[PDB]
Amino acid sequence: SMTVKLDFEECLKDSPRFRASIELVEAEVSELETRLEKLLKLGTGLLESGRHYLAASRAFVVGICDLARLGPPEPMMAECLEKFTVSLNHKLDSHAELLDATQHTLQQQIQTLVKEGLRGFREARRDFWRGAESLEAALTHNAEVPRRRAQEAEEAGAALRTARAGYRGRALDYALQINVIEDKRKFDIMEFVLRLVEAQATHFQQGHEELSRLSQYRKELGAQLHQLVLNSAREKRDMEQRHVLLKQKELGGEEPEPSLREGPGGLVMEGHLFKRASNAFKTWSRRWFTIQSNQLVYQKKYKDPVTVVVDDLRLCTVKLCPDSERRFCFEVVSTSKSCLLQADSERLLQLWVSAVQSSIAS
Amino acid sequence: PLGSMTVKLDFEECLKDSPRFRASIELVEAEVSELETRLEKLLKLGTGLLESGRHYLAASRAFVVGICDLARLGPPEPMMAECLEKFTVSLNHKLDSHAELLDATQHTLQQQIQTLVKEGLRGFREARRDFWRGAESLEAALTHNAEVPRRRAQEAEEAGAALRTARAGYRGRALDYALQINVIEDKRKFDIMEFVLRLVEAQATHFQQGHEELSRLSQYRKELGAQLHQLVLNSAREKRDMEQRHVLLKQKELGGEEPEPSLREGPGGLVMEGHLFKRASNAFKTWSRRWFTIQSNQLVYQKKYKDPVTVVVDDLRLCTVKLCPDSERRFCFEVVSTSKSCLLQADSERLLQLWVSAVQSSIASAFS
Repeated sequence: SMTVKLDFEECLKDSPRFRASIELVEAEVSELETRLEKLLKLGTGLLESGRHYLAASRAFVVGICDLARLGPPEPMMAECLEKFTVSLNHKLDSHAELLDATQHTLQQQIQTLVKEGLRGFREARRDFWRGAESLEAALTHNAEVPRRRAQEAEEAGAALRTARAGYRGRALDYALQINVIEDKRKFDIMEFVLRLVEAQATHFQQGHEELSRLSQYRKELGAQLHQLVLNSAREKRDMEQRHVLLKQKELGGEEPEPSLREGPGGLVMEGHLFKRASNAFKTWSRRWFTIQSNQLVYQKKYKDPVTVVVDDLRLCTVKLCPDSERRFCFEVVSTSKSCLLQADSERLLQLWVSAVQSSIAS
Repeated sequence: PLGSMTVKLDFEECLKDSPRFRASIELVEAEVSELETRLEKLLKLGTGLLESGRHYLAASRAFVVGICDLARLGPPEPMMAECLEKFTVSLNHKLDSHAELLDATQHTLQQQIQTLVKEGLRGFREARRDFWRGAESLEAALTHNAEVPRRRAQEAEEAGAALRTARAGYRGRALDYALQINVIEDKRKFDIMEFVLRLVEAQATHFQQGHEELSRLSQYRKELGAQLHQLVLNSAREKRDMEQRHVLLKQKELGGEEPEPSLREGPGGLVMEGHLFKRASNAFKTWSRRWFTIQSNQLVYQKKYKDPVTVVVDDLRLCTVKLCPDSERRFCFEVVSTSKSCLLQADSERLLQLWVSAVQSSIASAFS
């Protein structure tokens, strides 16, 4: 609305316009301080959330390596993490440098401006208003002194003289400080924004050149992956076809037939049998039995401690049970102990019994 | 090809329905379940990344809004406006490209990782259920078989045939399962690699978009950097000129003199202006200092720069001026017109004599 008029002419004149000019400058510096401090506040916001973001990204790339760590070592997957994961980390480190550079201009341009950069202004402002107060006292005093008996008048004029000389110096100093911060405001803001831009450019250039050096590896991997996905789909089709022929022609539902094998340490055979418990419930249950080293043992699951049902199989005999309720029953009879077993078929029965018959041979 | 979740699966052990076969199925299930866990942990890490990223972009946008805020202050300058215009758009651009980057990152999390853990594992989970349903049916067919009575040759017939179909089903389902275990072994490697490839592509777009825009800005940056270093030199040169001047003003000039009212400007001839004390004119008793102007055939005064001018002498042709070396205050003089009278007081002897002959000269002049 108004033009500031703060040249030595208007200063020495001490006009209402000079006064209004000082008030205007004081208004626009006060908003300068408020708007620099808020930008520092927003600068803290940007930096604190930037660092959190980069920490999360860092933790994300680690998650990726943890994921791929599963399964066997696969050279192609490992070369892929080796190149890309160092590459994703590099962008995060370069981003961190960007936030550092951002912090640095905030301190170097903006923060010093509201602090040390405005000190001369605040001082001269202070000394000027101090001078305006004492001049306004000297003018009225020199005015209200009657003549009718006066030498305090003589001393009022000399006092007015020193208040004018003083006020004039302070108005000039203050005007000079105002011109200086006018220029400093301009260059410090423009250099501030130019440094933010130059730090973006360093960041985008480092990133873009590292990604560009991978351009070749990236296309070759894409070509590879797409071909592998196709080979896999074909291989899955083959398997599924084989499985159909297997189930329609070759599998069937015959009970497995444990083979009598000559192990190291005697005849070995393993296979499922039903067995009767020795407690009073006499519950029949299915177990995995093993004939090995002249012992008959069973387990429920793999790596279970064996229960030894027969101590020494060369102290026993084997018989059918024509006097039990369920089919395919047989008994292994030791000295004091006895054990009841059952096979799933007549075939399985005979196979097991001559297997035990044989493991009785010494 | 190579085995790995398939390395342990043994078709002979499956046909024997052996405990080692059962164990090898349980180990694959532990591996897939750990695969699910790590996939799930990755999604959650992705959420943390995305939510953090968005909050960071938002804080950044507000930082850029703050920069403009700051720069709109003060007397406007086209160099500053050009500066703020090019750069705030360019900084905002980087945030948009970055927002695009977070979008893409989320898109590949969804299509590769989240789709793997939900739908990608569906075949595995269905074949697993069918395999264990097969196991249970076998198991019931075996006990049922084992329990059929001595001379029930008919029920023996039926239990046997139910067992046979239960066994073949069991083996069929183990194969379907084996199949799905291979499939999942392949998805695992291809989908994670494709995922990481796509994060990289998304980075390259972002970095290429940011880099290109900033290079187009490159001569302007180097030119602005030049102009800026220039302005800071000028400003040092001018500041030295002003200190030189002020040292001259303090030294060369005043003994402490009041400003002498100044003559200036051509609005209706020349103008004269300066401070005077004025008694307010009805026995009020108030010596009030105001800024008087002789202007356009009038003597006028103001308190403030803004203040509408209040007229003291409507027409200088119709007024008189007279010294008052007889009054109670030093350096007084009076201005009378048809309607107004005004007692006026200067600050010194010399100003008194400046303002009165000034008025007389204004009076004589305006008859021209």
